[PDB]
Amino acid sequence: PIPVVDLGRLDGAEEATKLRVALQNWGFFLLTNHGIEASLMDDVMNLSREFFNQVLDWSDRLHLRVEAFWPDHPESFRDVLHKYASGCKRIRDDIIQAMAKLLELDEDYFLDAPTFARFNYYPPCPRPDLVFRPHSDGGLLTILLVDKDLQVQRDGKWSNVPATPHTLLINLGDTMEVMCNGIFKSPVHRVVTNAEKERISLAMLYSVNDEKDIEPAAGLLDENRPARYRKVSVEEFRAGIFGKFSRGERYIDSL
Amino acid sequence: PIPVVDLGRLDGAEEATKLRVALQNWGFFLLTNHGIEASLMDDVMNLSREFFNTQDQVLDWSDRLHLRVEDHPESFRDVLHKYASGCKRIRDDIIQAMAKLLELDEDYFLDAPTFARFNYYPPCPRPDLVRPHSDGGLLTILLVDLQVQRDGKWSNVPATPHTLLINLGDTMEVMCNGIFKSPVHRVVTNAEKERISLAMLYSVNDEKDIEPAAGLLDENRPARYRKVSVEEFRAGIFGRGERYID
Amino acid sequence: PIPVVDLGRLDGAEEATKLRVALQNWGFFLLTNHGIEASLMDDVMNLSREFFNQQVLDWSDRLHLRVEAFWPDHPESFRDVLHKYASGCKRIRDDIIQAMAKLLELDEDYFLDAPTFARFNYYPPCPRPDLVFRPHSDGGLLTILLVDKDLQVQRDGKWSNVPATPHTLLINLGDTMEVMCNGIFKSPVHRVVTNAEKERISLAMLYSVNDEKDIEPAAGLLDENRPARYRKVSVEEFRAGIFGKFSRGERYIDSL
Amino acid sequence: PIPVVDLGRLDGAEEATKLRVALQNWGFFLLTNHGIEASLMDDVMNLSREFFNQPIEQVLDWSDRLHLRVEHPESFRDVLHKYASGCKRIRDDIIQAMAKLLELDEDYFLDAPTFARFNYYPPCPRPDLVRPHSDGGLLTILLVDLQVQRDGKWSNVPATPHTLLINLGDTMEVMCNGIFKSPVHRVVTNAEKERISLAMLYSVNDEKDIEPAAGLLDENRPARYRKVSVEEFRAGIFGRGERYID
Repeated sequence: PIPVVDLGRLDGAEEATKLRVALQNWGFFLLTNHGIEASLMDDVMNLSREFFNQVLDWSDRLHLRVEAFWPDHPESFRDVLHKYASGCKRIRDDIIQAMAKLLELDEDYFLDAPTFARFNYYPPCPRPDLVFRPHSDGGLLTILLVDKDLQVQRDGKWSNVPATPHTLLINLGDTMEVMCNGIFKSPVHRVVTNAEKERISLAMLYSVNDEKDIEPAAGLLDENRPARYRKVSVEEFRAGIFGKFSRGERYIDSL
Repeated sequence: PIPVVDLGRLDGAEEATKLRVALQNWGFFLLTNHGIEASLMDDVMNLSREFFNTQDQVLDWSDRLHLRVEDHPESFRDVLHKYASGCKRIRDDIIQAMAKLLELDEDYFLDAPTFARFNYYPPCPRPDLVRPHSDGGLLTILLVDLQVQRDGKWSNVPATPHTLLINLGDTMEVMCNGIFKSPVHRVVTNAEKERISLAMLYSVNDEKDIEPAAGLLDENRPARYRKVSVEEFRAGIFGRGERYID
Repeated sequence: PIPVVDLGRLDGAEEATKLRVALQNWGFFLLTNHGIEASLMDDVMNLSREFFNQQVLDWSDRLHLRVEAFWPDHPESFRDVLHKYASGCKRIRDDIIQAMAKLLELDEDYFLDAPTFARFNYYPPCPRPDLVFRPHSDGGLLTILLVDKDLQVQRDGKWSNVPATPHTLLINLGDTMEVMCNGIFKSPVHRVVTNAEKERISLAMLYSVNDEKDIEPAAGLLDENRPARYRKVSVEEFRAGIFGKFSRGERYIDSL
Repeated sequence: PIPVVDLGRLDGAEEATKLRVALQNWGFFLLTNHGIEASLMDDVMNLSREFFNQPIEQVLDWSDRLHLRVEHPESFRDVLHKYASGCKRIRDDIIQAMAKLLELDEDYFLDAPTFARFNYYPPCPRPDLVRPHSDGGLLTILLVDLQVQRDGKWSNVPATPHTLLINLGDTMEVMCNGIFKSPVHRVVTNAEKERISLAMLYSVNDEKDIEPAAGLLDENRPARYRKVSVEEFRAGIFGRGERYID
C-alpha cells in the first residue's frame, strides 16, 4: 500500500489530501505526472552511466552544486543536467506550496537557499557480498530519480519502496520536520542493492540559508498547539547533524 | 598525543607495546616505516584523482569510486594491485602482531575480499558545509596526501605524510572481547582544500559466527559480548537523529 | 519561577491561563485557596505522625490504602478526619479536571469515572551521614499532595526543588493523562530526597482509572492538522507496561 | 533453574562453584542451611507484621512499610538484633566466599551501615494491580513469609521457606569487573495474598571511591568501568518512561 501523488490534480481536493496522508504517515511519496518529460529523465539516467566509462568495481559517487542560449532539447551532460534541475525546482515549489496550504500558512512562507545533486551509480559486478548505513536526509526536501530498481523504516521494520519508471520519489528532510512542528514527518532510509545489478540514482538536495533559524513555524503555535521542537540556530543545527554522543549496534551486543 | 607505530621495531618490545597503548585507549594508530614506498603511494594517489580529471554552472563537491581487489608498474589495475597487496602484508603483520599481545597463538584469525574507497574533495568557493559512524568490520588502513570521538569530545587525527593510519573495525572489537575497541570517527573538511583518500576495508565471509575469541575467555574472564551469526551481525550493522533532541 | 493557582478566581480569565502556563511547562502547580480548611489539613498531618508512634534507630514507614450513617460535621479523630479531607480532595480534583477540559476546548463532562487511593510516607528524624530514598513519574491520572516539612522535579535534566508552603496543596498530572491529553499538558518526573534528621510527613491522593474505554489521546482534539502524538494501547497493556521494561541504569553509564 | 546454595559446603569446590554459576549467569541465589534458625526468622516475621496492632475498628487496605537502620532477647529491639547480626555473618561468609572465586584474598571490606526494609502487603479486594529497578547497594538478603529480568523475559523467583534470597547490588558489580552481575527485579501480587518481606541492604559509607577491584585488572584483563566517587555514584543512582513508547 504505497502513497502516490499526481502533480496535476494537486490544487485538487483529494490529491491534496493524498499529499497529507502521505507526508504524515510515511514522510515520503512518489510523485507522478509532474512536468518533466520522460525524454529528459532517461537521458539524465543514461548520460550518467556514460559519464562513468582480479579488480572489480562496486559504485561511483559524484555530488556537486547547481545554483549563451540554451536548447529546448538539451543533449550535453552539463546541459541536460540543467533542464532537469530547473525542472525539479518548479516541481519543488509546487510541493512546498501545497504543504503550506495543507498547514494553513501563507504559501509564500517558504523561500530560497542553495541546491545540491548527488549521483550514485551502482554497477553490475558478479559477487555474494552486501555492503553500504541508514540516515535521514537532514535538509528540506530531497527529489530523487532512479532507473534500474530503496527502503524506509516505519515501526522499526524496514519496508521497500517500488521505484516505477518515469516517476519521482520525494522525501522530507529533518529541518523541515522541525519547521512543520512534527505535523509532517522526515523519514529514515537506507540503500541496499544486490551486487550484480545496475542502480543509477540522482537525488536533488535542497538545504537552507543562514536565515531566521530553524524553529517551528510562525503561525502554527497558539495557546493550545504547543511547540514540539526547540529553537536552534542554523549553525548549531549543522554541527548537530555531525555529532553523535554514544551509540552503535556493536554496543547493542555488549552483555 | 597521537600514537605513531613502527612496522619495524614491531615485535621488538618498544614498538610492540605502542600498539597496546594505542589500540586499548583509542582504537587506532599511525604506521611509519611500512613496506610501502612513496613512489607507489604517490602513484596510487595521483593515478586515483585522475580516474575523473569540465562541468561549470554545476560546480563540484565530491568524487567516489568503490572497488574490490584480490617492481613498479604503471597501468591502473597494477599500480593499485601492487599497492593492494602491499597493504595485505601490513594488515597481516599486525593481525599477527596483535594475536601476539592477546596471549594467544598468532594465527587464530587469518580468515575475505577487500574493498577500496576513493574520495577526493575539490570545489571553487568556501563551505556551505552540510557523517559520524564507526568502521564496523575488522580493521581498515587509510591513506591521504578525520576526527575521533573520545569520551564526548571529537579529537582530530593529524595525518602526516605518506603514513597509513589504521583503526579497528567492530568485528575486531567483538572478537578479541573489547580489549581493543573500535573507535568512532567523522570527516570534516574545508571546501577549497583537497583531500584525496584511499581506504582498504577488510570484512569477513559468511564463515565463523562472530563471537569473542575462544582462547581468551577463562572461567573468570567472562565474555562481555554475545555470539551473532555473520548474518544478523550484518543486519545489525546496517539497521538518534539530531532532530530528536528537541 | 513557581506556578501557583488560586482555586477561587479559577474560572476566570487570568487564573485560568495560569493553570495552562503551569501544566505546559512543568507537570505541576501549587494550588492555594482551595476549599479545604486549614484546621483539617493540620489534623491529617498530625493525626498521621501520631498513628505511627502508638544501636537501632528508625528512618521511614509507609502506608497504602484504598478509598470507598452519621459523620462528624466538623472535627474528628483519625479515620474520620481522613474521609472529610479525601472527599474534600475529590471536589478539588473535579474542579481542576473541569478547568483543564475547558482550557483545551473539549466538553467539561468528558472526564468522568474508577478508583482512588492514598499513600502516607512518614520520615522521622535520625543520625545523619546517609542518603537513601527514587525517581519516578507519577503513572496514573493526576495526584494531590500534602506536606509539612519541605519535592524535586527532573525538568531539563537538571533537578529543581519545589517549595512546599503551608496550607497549600501540590498537584501533578499522571502519565496516562499526558497520553490522554495530547502531550499539550505534561506529566512531570519527580523524586523525594530528605535528610535523615528532619521530619517529613506526606500524604498523596492518587486518582487512577478503571478498565474502561481504553487509553487513547482525547477524542475531539485530533483534526487534520493536529495529529495524535500517542498510540492507543489497552487499559491493560498500559498497566503491565508501567511495571516492565529495559533501560540503562546509572551502573551501565559507568560501563566504559 | 534456581540455583540453591548451601552455607555449609560453601567450600569443597562443589557448593563453592554453584555460587559462581549462580552469580555470573543470574546475579542471585537462595541459601539453605544457613546459621539462621526458624525460631528466629519466624519471630522477626511475626514481631514485624504485628508492628500494626489494630488501627481500624470505608477505607480498605493496601500495604505497610517499615524502613530503619540497624547495628535472651524477644523484645523487638532484640529479635531484630539477633536477626540483624545473624545476617551480618551470612554477608561476610559470602563476601569471603566470592572474594576467593575472584582469585584474591578475601578481605575486601572497606565496609557502611545496615538498613532494613519491612513490607507487608495484606489482603483487601481483588480487582487490579495499578517497582522494576535494581538494588544498587552491595548486597541484599531477603526473607518472606518477585521476578528477575533475565534477558527480555521476566522470570519468577520462587522463594521457599525459610531460605533467604540473596542478590548483588550495583556497586558490587562495578567492583568486580562485572564478572558477577547486578540483576533487576520486580514484585507483582494480586492484592489479596499475604506477603511479609524483610530485606537487609548493605551500602558503603562516604569512603574509598567506587572503582573496579585493583587485583583483577591486568594487562589483558582491562577495566570495563570507570571510577566514580562515592558521591557522584550516589547522584547517578538516584538520577524511558513507558509513555514514551509513543
